[PDB]
Amino acid sequence: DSEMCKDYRVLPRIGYLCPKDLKPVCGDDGQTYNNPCMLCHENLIRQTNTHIRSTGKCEESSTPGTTAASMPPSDE
Repeated sequence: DSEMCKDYRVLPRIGYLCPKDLKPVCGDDGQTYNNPCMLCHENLIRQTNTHIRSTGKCEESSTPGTTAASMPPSDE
């Protein structure tokens, strides 16, 4: 998580260091990052301090509509 960027270091030959565990994270900037440490990577390129919005891929994969609308019936 961003807490890992609180004290990390990247070089032209070292680059960024991340764990081998693959875990999809959601970005507070509306973007998703495959691996969690891979998210901080987007922070070094954009330099916007993007953190994780929620564990797992963002909710973008979910339908754009709301399940509450399904509650009520529809003419068609």
